[PDB]
Amino acid sequence: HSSGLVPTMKFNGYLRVRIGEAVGLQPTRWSLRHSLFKKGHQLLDPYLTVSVDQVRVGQTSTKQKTNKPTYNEEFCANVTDGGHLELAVFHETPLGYDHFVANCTLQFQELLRTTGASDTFEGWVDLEPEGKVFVVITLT
Repeated sequence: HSSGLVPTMKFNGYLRVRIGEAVGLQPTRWSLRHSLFKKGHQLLDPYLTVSVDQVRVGQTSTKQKTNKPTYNEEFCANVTDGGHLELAVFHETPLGYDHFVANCTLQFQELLRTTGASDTFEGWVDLEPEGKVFVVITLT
């Protein structure tokens, strides 16, 4: 019998995610050649999805013509065996599928390790390939 028993692990609890401002969003080449081709600007119509291990738990409203949207929108979910939270930014197209812009995956264990005695993380997280978004995330 192992003596290496874990007192490694998944998150079970309640998640509350608040999305503040995003900055530095960049249209992809795909977007530039399609929806943002020859429009007089290259400003996105961005929204963000919030997922817990690939299951969507929220979607912000879409902001119009901005690469620095301000949301102040809030989402919550019961989480079971949670590995990570994914924030993904899309450009809303007039018709058909939306276009990927950028994303950020946050491990629940990285959040827990960061906040220590606190249940709340607040701060800018980096979007890949470019950009950042300000989040307030509470794990209880």
